[PDB]
Amino acid sequence: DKFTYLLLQPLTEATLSDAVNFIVEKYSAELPDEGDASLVVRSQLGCQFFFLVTRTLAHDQRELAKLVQTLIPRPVRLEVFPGLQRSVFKSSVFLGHHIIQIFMGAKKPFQDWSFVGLAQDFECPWRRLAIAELLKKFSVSVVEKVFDNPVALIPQHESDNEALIELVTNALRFALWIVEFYETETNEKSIKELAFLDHSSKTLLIESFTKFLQGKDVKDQDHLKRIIDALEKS
Amino acid sequence: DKFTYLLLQPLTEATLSDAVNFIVEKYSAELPDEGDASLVVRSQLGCQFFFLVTRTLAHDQRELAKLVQTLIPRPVRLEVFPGLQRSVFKSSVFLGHHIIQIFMGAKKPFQDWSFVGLAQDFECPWRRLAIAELLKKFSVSVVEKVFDNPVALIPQHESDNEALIELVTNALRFALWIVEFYETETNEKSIKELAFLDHSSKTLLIESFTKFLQGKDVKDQDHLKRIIDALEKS
Repeated sequence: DKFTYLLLQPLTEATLSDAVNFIVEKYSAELPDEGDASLVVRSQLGCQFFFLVTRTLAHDQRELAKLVQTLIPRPVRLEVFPGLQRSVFKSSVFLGHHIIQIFMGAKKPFQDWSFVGLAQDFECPWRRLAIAELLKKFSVSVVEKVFDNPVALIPQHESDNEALIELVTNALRFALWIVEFYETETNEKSIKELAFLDHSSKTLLIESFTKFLQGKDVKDQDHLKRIIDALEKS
Repeated sequence: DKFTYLLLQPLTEATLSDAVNFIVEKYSAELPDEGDASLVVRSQLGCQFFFLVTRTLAHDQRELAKLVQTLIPRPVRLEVFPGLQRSVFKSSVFLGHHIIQIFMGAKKPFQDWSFVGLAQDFECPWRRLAIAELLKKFSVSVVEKVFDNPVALIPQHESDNEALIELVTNALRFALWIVEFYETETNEKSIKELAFLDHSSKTLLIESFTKFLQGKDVKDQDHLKRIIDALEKS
């Protein structure tokens, strides 16, 4: 009741904080117990945190997404963002937000990939693996039933909830493709993994990246050009 | 030198133990340090453990795969198998071994899915997520360069190393499909995600599962029949 009420409110820093605090209280109750049942509860609670992250990405409130990590006490943070996932959460949020907003039609401006550290993170294979792990968690958190009661991704968007989830999960799948086919974008096997993409989403990506690359650092322009080329060849 | 020598020896309980002990020593050196650099080292070391797991699966030594978890001290185990991954490692090893061996042509017998606890694990969405996370780790560990020096997946199999890795990663991708499309196997969108599969591997799966289901518990037979149906419709 109380929890469902929080989750249905308009997305604000206050409502996000109260929701996170509630999930943390449930998580904290499990920490002293190390049997399997507790691990299963904590897995589900983890997905509830990532549902809140993905919902803020989809509602174009990227600052609130980043904030979720801050609002979680460190002992819990160590389990919800294991290992290198803690370090690359900022980049994963940035990339997930960027691609979800392109899919939703947003006409920019997005921040520079080199400036925000995403370009550098891409250069490390272990950071690429951790970013992919987080993008996957964002996606599963809005597909699985993470709460025992249904909760629309975007507050007040009920009849169109399935449509929005479809769009957002397709966006996150493309964000995952960017990471997993870094510097192999136009290989035949890579292009085959774009078969899932609607033609209209593909065109929105092409148009967005064609504007984005203008004036950027040369290495970023080359990267974006490979992605555009792959989209046109698919 | 010493490490490369270990990794090139025939796979035995002794050689596996010595290899794990070496990686643990490197990991233990990182534990007191919590800056980003240490997290990156530990991510790579984690993938080295999973390379050893996948190599034992591919060499039909499933008992040695399970053993890797045992040979890792608990403080390290908490980071390498985070959260629920510790609980479902047994099932992930079982399923990964089963599917890799079908792809390699093995003519059985495999253990009963209900008897070994895999069927029960499938029933829980959070356990399904954790199994998928581990199957993905098995796959990336043999594709990425986890050691600074090249090391063939199967000792003495050098010229055919690329071929074996291709086969094993395709097998693990199909194991992942089984988990991620549990009880939605013959849906149109699910069948589209079988496009990656060679026709001959598809036939080997059909023949193997058709023998496997005989005499099994009815729920296991139904599950296997849905998988077979999906393969035939792809």
